[PDB]
Amino acid sequence: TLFVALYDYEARTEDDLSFHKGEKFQILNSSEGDWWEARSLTTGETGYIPSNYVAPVDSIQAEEWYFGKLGRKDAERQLLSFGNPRGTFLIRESETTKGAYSLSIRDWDDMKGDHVKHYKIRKLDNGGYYITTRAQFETLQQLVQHYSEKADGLCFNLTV
Ligand SMILES: [Cl-]
Ligand SMILES: [Cl-]
Ligand code: NA
Repeated sequence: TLFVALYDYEARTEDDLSFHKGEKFQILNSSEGDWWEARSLTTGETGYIPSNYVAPVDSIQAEEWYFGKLGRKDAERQLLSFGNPRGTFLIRESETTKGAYSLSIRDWDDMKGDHVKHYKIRKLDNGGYYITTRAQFETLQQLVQHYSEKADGLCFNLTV
C-alpha cells in the first residue's frame, strides 16, 4: 500500500527526503517513531519523512476535500476565503459525535450574505453514512460523488 504526501516538505537533516504534495512512497520502517523510513517513487531515494505529512493513497485523509481535525469556525474561515465559489465544501470530523462527520458548504441567501451551512453526517450501526433517510453510503467518497450531481435536499450542489 502506497503512501501520498499531503504537503510539501524540505529535508532538515542529511537522512531526510524532500518532497512535493502528491508524491508517492513505499514505507520501509515505521517502528522507530514519528519519522518513517521511506522510498520515493519519483526519485528511488530512501530516507526519512515526517509521518504526519503522508497518508495511505486510498485513505479519506488523502481526499482534497477532507480536513480531518478542522473545527466548525475554522471550516467557515477556510470556505469563506477569496476565490471559493458557492458550493465549495469540505468534510471534517464531527465536534459533537465521535465517529460522525460534518459537511460544511459555502452558500448565499437574502438574510445572511455569504455564509456556511453545516450538515452532520451520521452512521447507522448496521448501515452506512447518511445526511437524510433517502440514501446511505458505505464510504464518505461515495457520499461526495452522490451529492456532486444534484443537491438532493442540501442548500446547494457540491462543487468538487
Ligand atoms: Cl503544501
Ligand atoms: Cl518544509
Ligand atoms: Na485531505
